[PDB]
Amino acid sequence: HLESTSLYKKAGSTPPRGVTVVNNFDAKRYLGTWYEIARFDHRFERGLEKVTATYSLRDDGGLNVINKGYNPDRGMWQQSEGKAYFTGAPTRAALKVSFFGPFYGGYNVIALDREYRHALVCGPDRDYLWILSRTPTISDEVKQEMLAVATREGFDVSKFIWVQQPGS
Amino acid sequence: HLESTSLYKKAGSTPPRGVTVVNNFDAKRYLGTWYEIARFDHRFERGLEKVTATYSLRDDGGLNVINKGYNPDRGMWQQSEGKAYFTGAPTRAALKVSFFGPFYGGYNVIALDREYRHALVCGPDRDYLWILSRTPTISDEVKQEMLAVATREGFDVSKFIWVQQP
Ligand SMILES: CCCCCC/C=C\CCCCCCCCCC(=O)O
Repeated sequence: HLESTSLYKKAGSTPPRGVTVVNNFDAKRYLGTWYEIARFDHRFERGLEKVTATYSLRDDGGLNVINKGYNPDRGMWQQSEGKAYFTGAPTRAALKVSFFGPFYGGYNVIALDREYRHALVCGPDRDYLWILSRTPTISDEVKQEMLAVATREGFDVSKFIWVQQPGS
Repeated sequence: HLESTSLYKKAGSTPPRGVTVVNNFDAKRYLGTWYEIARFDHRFERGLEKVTATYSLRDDGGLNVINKGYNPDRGMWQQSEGKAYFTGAPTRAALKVSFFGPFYGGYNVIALDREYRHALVCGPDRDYLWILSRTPTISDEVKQEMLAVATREGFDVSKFIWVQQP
């Protein structure tokens, strides 16, 4: 049901002790739009609701990232653009991603269903975690499964902000 | 005349296709205060006037990077403090810089005069470019030479904001 993962470490890009990263990734199936179901309180997303990330393939082998979100304190939709690159083999879902301005950090897919509908992604340490989905809501069952992996990999899931989405 | 360079390419640190990076860098001569003559504008400097960049040696072999500017909207001076490390040899003027946690960006000196009076520095893509100078103004001749290198390395110099300086 879930993609295979294995313990993976790269200095400066993965959390202490390593995390189980997807090891038979197919980047083409990760393209397009994902909704941010949940995030930890990442400084560079603070305040934002209805967040999405949209990935597209670049000529240089990286991905373009378009981040979109609504700031309820301003009543305005916002957008930013980043880049993503594999740090190693493209079958390992370990990348570096520009999360703000020119500053790149680790982006590690630590759970992924085999149909590329739902994903658990962590950053370079345990202050950075996302649940992503092809739909604006997920089932309680999918929520439990993603949370279970996060807990297994040492994250405190009570740090999640459950992001406002259509139908949420 | 300008320092010699060699092509350096690494995704996440240099722009696509690589850029020519100074290859006989002597970091001690790069220390101290530089005026930001021009920047491509981005989030973390928008609206800033009278910007200086200040580099100092760290005990750990890195550089402290301070970026200071006057923010008219706040009516205050502000500064961000960061840490930069060479990604390779210390004679290659390519570094990685962080101002917040485990998030780093590429800093690449792509033109440098041999007396360390002016420099052209790019980030990890072609949205990031700076002209730095030991003096708050530069001559037309120096300005044109920097613009020519920028264009040579694929940058669009119409994106420059010419920063308010004394
Ligand atoms: C990677 C390019 C090197 C840039 C060097 C100098 C340019 C001006 C300084 C940029 C300041 C960056 C501040 C980052 C903000 C940290 C998170 C936050 O407080 O929101």
